[PDB]
Amino acid sequence: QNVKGGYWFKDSGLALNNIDSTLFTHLFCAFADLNPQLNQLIISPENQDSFRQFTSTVQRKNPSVKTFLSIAGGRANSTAYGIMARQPNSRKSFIDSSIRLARQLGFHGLDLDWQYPLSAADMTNLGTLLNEWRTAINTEARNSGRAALLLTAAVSNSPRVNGLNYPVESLARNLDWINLMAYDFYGPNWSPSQTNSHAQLFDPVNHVSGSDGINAWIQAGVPTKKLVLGIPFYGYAWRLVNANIHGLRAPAAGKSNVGAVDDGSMTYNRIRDYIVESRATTVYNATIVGDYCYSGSNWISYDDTQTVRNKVNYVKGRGLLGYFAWHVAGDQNWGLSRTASQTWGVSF
Repeated sequence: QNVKGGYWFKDSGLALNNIDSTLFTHLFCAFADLNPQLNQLIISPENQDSFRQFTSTVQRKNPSVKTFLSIAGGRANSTAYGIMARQPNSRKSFIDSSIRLARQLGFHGLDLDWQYPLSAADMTNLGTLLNEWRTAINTEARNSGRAALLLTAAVSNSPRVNGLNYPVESLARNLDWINLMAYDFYGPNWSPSQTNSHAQLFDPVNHVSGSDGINAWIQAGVPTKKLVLGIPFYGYAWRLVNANIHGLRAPAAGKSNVGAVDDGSMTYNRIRDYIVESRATTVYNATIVGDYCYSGSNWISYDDTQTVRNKVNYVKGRGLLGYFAWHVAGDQNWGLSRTASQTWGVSF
């Protein structure tokens, strides 16, 4: 089966019951947390009510949709995961609790979003963790007579992150697939001084792109059929230094106040509304395969219809397993989700 994936989190402002699960094959419920005292996977009090109903609810609209419980994510404490992965006993309690929790709540899979291991030792220990996790998943399948839980991971665009190499052999051998985070290449909180496409499929300038990421993962020895390309339903707004200079790599002064206070981020839906209200000029850049818009001193990078269509055709043509969206609530009336699904077409 090909993957048409979508991530959801409670604080996204889309009600669980309003996720259009007909546009996806796999939905990822984000995020379960690590209890550092127990070294067990848990669900926070705030997430409890929705996470327990996640699978049954989304399956009402589409009984064939499969669900993942996603783990950790961008706001998690990476040191807690490093500690957990350090020892056989803490790995075992994490592994066992994750499998129990997935089964208890009806999830068909577990998705590790550790962002990111902090040292080479942590990367090595991640490799060991996945070895043991796979064995335990296979054993539970055998013992219960049930189909094995799926195991995936959301990973950096390239297999080298923060100067550290992923345990690529372990990822390739143990995971059903990897979710490539082909976005956040640039953003006001890490690259404030110039505009850039945060998810560009191509990059002739610096080779920071989704295609270059795919290529790096392939060169590292992960098979093409285990790659799923991430697509963002959001973007970032920069403040331009000079409103007249508004292409890629235009001088900037950090986040624009049209975006979120903390990081300048905006959902695709919010960007679409902004384009209408400000009469912003929009650009599809065919070289990079990405969109941006500008109005006055405000400049926003995002993926619109043509970019989503072209990305999906590109990865389909290349023999990747599929795509996923971060995150479903960011879409405008399921526009990009439908574009992606229908562009892919038949999902097997």
